[PDB]
Amino acid sequence: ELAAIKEELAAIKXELAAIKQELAAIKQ
Amino acid sequence: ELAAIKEELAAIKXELAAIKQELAAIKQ
Amino acid sequence: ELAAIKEELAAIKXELAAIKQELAAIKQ
Amino acid sequence: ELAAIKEELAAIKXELAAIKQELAAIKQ
Ligand SMILES: [Cu+2]
Ligand SMILES: [Cu+2]
Repeated sequence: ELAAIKEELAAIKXELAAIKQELAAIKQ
Repeated sequence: ELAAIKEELAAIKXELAAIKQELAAIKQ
Repeated sequence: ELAAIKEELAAIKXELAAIKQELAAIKQ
Repeated sequence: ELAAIKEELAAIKXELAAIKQELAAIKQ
């Protein structure tokens, strides 16, 4: 169960990093 | 409990994926 | 630790709901 | 492990809080 939680957390970071790129590319 | 946390994280992940795609649609 | 984890989750739901409220206003 | 997960969730919460503020700035 713990490994499956860390997998979900890793994918959330990916989404967060991708959302940050969209915000950093709208701003400029 | 860990399995329930996993499901909630998976829903948060899908939440961020929809948020990311909407920002892409707004910007384009 | 388990109760504090659920506290952090509930706060994530709040931010997610506020983010979608910002997205709906930007989309419109 | 649970204490580290709480840190990860607290950091994700702070990421979403910053995203919310950036979206508010974009909306204005
Ligand atoms: Cu299981
Ligand atoms: Cu603050």
